[PDB]
Amino acid sequence: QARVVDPILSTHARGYRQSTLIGKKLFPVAPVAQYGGKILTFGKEAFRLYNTKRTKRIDFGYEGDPYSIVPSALEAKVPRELMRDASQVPGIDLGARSVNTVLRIMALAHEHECAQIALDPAKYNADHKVKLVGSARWTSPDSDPTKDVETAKEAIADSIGMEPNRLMLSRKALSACKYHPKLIERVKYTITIDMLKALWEVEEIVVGTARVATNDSFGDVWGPDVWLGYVSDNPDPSVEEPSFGYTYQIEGHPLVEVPYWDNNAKSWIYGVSDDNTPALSGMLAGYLIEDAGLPA
Amino acid sequence: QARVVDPILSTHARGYRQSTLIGKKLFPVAPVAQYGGKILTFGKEAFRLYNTKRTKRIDFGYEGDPYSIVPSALEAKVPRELMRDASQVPGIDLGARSVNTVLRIMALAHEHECAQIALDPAKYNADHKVKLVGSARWTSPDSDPTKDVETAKEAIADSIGMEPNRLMLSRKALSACKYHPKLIERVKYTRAESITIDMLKALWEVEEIVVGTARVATGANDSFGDVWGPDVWLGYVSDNPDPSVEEPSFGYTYQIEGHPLVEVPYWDNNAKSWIYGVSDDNTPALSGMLAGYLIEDAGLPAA
Amino acid sequence: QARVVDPILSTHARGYRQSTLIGKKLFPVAPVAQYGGKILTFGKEAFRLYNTKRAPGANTKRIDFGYEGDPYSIVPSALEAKVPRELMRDASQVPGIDLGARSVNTVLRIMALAHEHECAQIALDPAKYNADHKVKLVGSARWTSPDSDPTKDVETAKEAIADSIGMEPNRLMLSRKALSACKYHPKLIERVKYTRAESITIDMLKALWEVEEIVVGTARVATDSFGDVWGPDVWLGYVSDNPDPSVEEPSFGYTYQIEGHPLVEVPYWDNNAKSWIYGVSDDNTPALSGMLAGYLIEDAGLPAA
Amino acid sequence: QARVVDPILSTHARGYRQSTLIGKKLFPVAPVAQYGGKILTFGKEAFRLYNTKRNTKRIDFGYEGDPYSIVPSALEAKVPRELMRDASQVPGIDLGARSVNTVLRIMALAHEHECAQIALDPAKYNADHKVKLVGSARWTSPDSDPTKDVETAKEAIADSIGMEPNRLMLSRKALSACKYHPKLIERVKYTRAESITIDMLKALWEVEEIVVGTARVATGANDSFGDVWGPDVWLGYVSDNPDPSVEEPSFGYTYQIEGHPLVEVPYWDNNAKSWIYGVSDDNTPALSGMLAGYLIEDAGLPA
Amino acid sequence: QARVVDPILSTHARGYRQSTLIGKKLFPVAPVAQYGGKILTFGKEAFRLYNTKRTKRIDFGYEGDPYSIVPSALEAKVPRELMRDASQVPGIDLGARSVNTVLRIMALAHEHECAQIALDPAKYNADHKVKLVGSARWTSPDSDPTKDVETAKEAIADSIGMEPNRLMLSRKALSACKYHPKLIERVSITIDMLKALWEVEEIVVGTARVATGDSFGDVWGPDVWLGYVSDNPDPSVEEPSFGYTYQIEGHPLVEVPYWDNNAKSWIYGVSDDNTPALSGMLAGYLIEDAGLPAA
Amino acid sequence: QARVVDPILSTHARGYRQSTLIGKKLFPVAPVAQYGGKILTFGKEAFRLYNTKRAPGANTKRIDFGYEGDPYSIVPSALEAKVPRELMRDASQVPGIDLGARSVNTVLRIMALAHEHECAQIALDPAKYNADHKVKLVGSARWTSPDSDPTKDVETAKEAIADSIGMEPNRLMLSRKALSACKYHPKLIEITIDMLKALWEVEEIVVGTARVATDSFGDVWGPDVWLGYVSDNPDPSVEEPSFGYTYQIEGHPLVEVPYWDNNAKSWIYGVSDDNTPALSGMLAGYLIEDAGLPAA
Ligand SMILES: [Cl-]
Repeated sequence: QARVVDPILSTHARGYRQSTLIGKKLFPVAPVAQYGGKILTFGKEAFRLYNTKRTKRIDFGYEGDPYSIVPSALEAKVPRELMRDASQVPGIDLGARSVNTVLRIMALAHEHECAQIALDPAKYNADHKVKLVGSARWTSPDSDPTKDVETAKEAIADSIGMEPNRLMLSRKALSACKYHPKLIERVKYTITIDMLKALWEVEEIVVGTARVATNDSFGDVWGPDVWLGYVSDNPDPSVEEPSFGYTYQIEGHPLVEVPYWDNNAKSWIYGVSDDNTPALSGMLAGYLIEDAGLPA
Repeated sequence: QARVVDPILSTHARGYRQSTLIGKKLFPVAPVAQYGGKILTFGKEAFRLYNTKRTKRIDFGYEGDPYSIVPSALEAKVPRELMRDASQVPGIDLGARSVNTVLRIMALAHEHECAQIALDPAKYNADHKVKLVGSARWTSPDSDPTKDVETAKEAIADSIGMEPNRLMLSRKALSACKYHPKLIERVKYTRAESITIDMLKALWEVEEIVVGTARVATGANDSFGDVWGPDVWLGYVSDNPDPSVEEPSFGYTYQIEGHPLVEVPYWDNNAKSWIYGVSDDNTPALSGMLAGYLIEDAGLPAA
Repeated sequence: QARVVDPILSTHARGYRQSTLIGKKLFPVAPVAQYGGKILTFGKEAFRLYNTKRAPGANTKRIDFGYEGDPYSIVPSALEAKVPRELMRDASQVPGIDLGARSVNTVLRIMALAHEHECAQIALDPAKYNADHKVKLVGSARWTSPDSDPTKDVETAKEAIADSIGMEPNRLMLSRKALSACKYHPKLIERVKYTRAESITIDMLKALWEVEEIVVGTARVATDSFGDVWGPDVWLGYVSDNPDPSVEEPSFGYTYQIEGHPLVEVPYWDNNAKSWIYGVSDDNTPALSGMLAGYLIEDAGLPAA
Repeated sequence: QARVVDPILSTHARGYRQSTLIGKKLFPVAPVAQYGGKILTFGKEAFRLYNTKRNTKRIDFGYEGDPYSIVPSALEAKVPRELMRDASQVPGIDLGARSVNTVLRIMALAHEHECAQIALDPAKYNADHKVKLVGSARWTSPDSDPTKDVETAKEAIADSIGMEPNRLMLSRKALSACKYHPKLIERVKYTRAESITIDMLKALWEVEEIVVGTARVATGANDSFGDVWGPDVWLGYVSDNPDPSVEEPSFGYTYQIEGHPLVEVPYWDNNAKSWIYGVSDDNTPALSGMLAGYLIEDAGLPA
Repeated sequence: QARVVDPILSTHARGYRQSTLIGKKLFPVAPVAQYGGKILTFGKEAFRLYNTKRTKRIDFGYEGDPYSIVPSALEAKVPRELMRDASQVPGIDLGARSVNTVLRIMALAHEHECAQIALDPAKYNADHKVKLVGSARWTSPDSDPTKDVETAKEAIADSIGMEPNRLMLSRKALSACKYHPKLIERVSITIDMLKALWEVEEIVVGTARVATGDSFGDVWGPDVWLGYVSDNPDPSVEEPSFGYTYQIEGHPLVEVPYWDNNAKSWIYGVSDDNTPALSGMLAGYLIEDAGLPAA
Repeated sequence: QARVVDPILSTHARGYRQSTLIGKKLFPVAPVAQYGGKILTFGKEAFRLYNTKRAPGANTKRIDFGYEGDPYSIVPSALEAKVPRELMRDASQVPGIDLGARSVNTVLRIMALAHEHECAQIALDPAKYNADHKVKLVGSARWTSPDSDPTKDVETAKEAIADSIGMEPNRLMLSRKALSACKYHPKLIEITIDMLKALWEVEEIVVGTARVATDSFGDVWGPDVWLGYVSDNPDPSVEEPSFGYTYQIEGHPLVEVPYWDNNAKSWIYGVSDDNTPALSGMLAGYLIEDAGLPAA
């Protein structure tokens, strides 16, 4: 059964944005109906058909690995202490604020899950990954980031007939680019992501900045890696369209329920659901460069 | 016999854009009613009349080669697996996605059809085309892209009395420019930071530069081919925001009035899907050869 | 007798733009009611009065600036837009606005080009200027010669006007040929050397010559060859920047245009032509009202030798 | 007695702009109700209080100073019958608006002049808030130092009112001198600017806005035109408040009757054979805070 | 030429109603543009053609007698005493009430003008009028109002091929009907019962009185009148009917106010230029002196 | 000084009706600006001019009818509507329109009752009428007697008014007592309001039913009968010839924004409806005293 949805707070939830989180630039949010099923997967044949000049009906992918969206609703909370009159249902401003707290938790879970998939070398074939060792690492002046990125572009482009349009630089890999002689060179006759965009001719560069707690210690969610891929720019993402990946999301989510009063907690409680799972759909549309930002 | 059209999805269809595809920049979409007929063609005399200071009624151009629009409707599909309750007609969000799949297929077909016409040297007279060989190719440092483009501009401007306003660089031709030593040394004298299409626009004094990036599957193996080849093309394409096949210009996508159209869905019990018929019947047509100029093989290796 | 106007297509006609035609930049469109009359003319006194501070203690409430000068005549020149039946699935019905709008554009372009030519015909006519408001460049004084001094010619033009009317000219018209002559003119190139630059652009010329707006005369007309509408000339003027142009306000010139034009009439079916026909009216005439606000530099763009 | 107001033409009048006139940049328009009264004046204490951190719930800064007088100075906009197809009918908003613009311009130029008469009068400034440049100190001399003059002006204001000036007025002649000034020409020599611009001077002199006094008005009997803003330079703190109030500390305000400009419904004058619209815009510029201003006389005169 | 019209007050002016005045029930207001001209007149042939089954354009009347619309604008006035602040233009409510006063004056003049035309026996042929004398008068118990009314009905119906749809009873005639033994037998005697009894669509009562040379007189006299008056909700002077009030298109108009410093009042000019015209005599029938004493 | 007005409650106040109160049928509410002034009075000449025909386009362009007569004085008599906190769940907030309107209705009825009484004080004062415009029924002339003739008394009244102003009176006021006397009067029989309307030919009959405690109560309209010409104008104006008007300050009734009274523990709305009934045209009225009193 559906819960009673608060449409104003649900609309607010849908407009929630976290600009420094980049998971959705690799795994765009696309609607599905089933909590369990199979990832519609795009191999060499799917990308080839996708870009074959054109049988009135069109399917590109095949049923691949199973997926599982785990129901993971949380409860937003407006404590009575923030209200003049706690006997009444909270206003939309307090309700919305409480909801942003849970959406941010769900946003950070999502980011981490996106990183765990895109940066898993086990997902890629030999031609779509490298692991930089010693002086090949971007922290060494003897390395060649541009060569590494051009190899990455050719691999994808040759596999799927399209140029990759997203490059993810981890915080560490970007830092390295900022000290690299072969990249500093370019600054003299012009370091920013915009410079690297033009240099490497990739539509969009995203930086993996998010960190996560791992006693007094934080770890980079996106590691020391660099990743490139073709991610559909469709403003209406569809799990059926050939692309590197999608966030499989239950249609209509995020949803915020009408609040109920919890007398133990002395709070108004809003159920918030945003049931989703990132899924790697088209491996040949991705390329992983491990350990670029580690010390040489 | 017409179909029951879905106005909301048809409106959505009319707003679909594929910004990396450039065929519509050489062949703007203009409305026609007849599926077969003759291309309204613009020769030397049509362009001369067009630009003659002035009959209460105005006609340019003549009935030229035949055109044929092939009815090519596809069927968008929403599978029941993507619906919580498939017994109901799908919502606009799911129907819209299904429609986009078929519009993209049509968009790529259109792209290829445009290239097949614009880049056919048999469509141009000798003064409106060149074929670059060896060190004349833009991949050679001895080549002169700027001179090739100026010659192109002059040929068209001299023929129709208007400056060409659209320059098509294939991906390979653009890459050559980016490594060309003569062009690289122009950058310091501009506010550009590198060889971008914005700088080349200013350097060559052409209103708009479009890059032919599309690739399609070719052969029975694993290869993809550049839709726009290694070529460069320049032309006068009307900037009219309401394109009309009757107005002198290089070319048009002759398109059935009202298209694209999306029909209301029907349930297909064998496919277990809701099906939306999608129509966008059109054909690119070259109307004004003198408004175009083809530079073949610019982006191929010098040796 | 009025016609039955189609308000939607009339609104569409009023939004019609031709960005490369510059005639309206010298002769802004301003409404009149009469097809025949006298051009409201602005001489030295008019411009002086225009920039005279209101007299304290005066009881006068109203002000005119110009005088009735030379006659003008707007020739009724309505054309007929046509939507052929072959463009329609069902020609028995009135065409949709998309087809009607397109048919109207055709005739508006014809009118636009005729306007362009009439503007050039007036502004570039040396007979309309007094000797202090024109020059004719000969030989090495022509801008195609490295020995010429475009900057000096233009500063002389600016001074002539500003001294006459007490305002800086704000419009500079460079013909295509005169602009070409400037692109690599050695004096101009040397002047911008320190900025790291190898050719001259409009924006550079605006800053160098301190003119609000530079417009380029690019239009050509068939003469098997084409002639430049704006010839090899350069022109400077004070053209009012008023967003609601008025024939009564001191300025170099105006396009006297019947109020409400352009108008598009409801279509009729023409069985002979097998077409729906929309009458289109845009009755106008460019008029030079203020010679002292203009300056003509003839032959700047002609070869020196 | 009130006159019957035309609200559409009144709204039009309120939107009227003259971008090359700068008086309102020194004397922003602020509403009053009384045609005569005392200028609400801001001395050193006023500005101290204005920026002092907080038994009085109410806030007042100024004191009653010299009298002001707004002189009723309505004009009549005129639409002649020759401009109308049918003069028996009240003119359309397009003809009425145009006729109104004519009188608003007249009132705009008068205002511009009155502003200059106040702001540029050295008798209104104490010794620390003015300078008169003579000989080689003038900005036309290569031996002068505009930057030093401008910094001295800034410091004088900042030390008086605790705030930096945010407006710098360069007369036409002073700006021209700056373009030919060897100290400044050297600064442009390091950039890619073709000329010395007000944007560079803003950054160089660190003033929020530079406004240029270009307006000229007929002078004497013959053919002369004089610069409204003379050869001078002026600096000041002028309130940026998008809804200006005469009670708020500022160098100056244009005291203006509430609701003005107002356009009246027209009447037909059978003598003039015209439709007549009464236009009222009763105002007077007022110097409210001399300590927030600074006058540099004769900067643009020959050395 | 024109003044500035106040559209709000002009709109108010056009909705002005005086329900006890009946002139517009005989002479419906129809628009014209000319202040002088000829009355589009409907004779026997006009009414025949009007009701003939049926080259592409339709006209029925002939140019008859001249008419003249006399410009007769008045000035509505709001005195300063009625305002808290008379320096300001008056509110719409004050303005509107000042205008109602001039409209009533014009309404009473129109009422008299209508009666002057409709009740003039010189304007009817012998078959379209009667003069009741002695015991034929409705004040007499020996009179027969029903016979008089049926005779009137037949006269019009046989002339124009349509039943008359308006009966004007003067106050005096109505009073006589209320006392008449024949009508009393058919029963209170009201207009609704006489409507059904005489089978006329609408009965209107002429109650208006005006000042006379030093008392008052009934505008509609002691008379009774019947006619065919077009029920058209958009009256047109070209449509066969008994009469029309020829009125300048767009009237009544209220002008924007001006301040009169001599009167110390705001003045609104009010125009409602019109004239009643009898266009179709065969569509009317006059019964004179019904309501006068038998002796 | 003006007060801050509540426009919603002021509009509500303007729609207030007391259908059993008839004072406004004799003294229609008409706007004035001055609290003190002179009554615009209509004598024989005013009514004569009012029904004089003005031909188009005669010399006179402006139309006045009355003369300045007796002084009038409107006494400022604002009251305070009250919403007590006991009627509110949360008294800390401004009351809703439902509670405010109810509080305002209370004060408007008080004002309505005072008006009714003032109207009767003026209309039923025989000292305000000339001898041709009044009668005092004594003994068997009283309508309580079977020997009386109500119809003759009413026709006499109609003729006196019509003869004086050239218009028939359109209002007849029957006191409760006089109406009761009519219902079983034998001459009338050989009775309802609609019956008497038709019988006596008067446009509208109004019945004076209001009472006041004086453990007894007094009829506001006494045992009297009154007749008059009262303007039917839907926008009454004090400048238009008529028997009477209620001179009322323009804009009234007005309700002010509420204020919290901490001593009364109530929200208070100032309500103002400053008015005074005024007899402007005596010749347009006629008084029949003592019609409904016992014959013995
Ligand atoms: Cl680029």
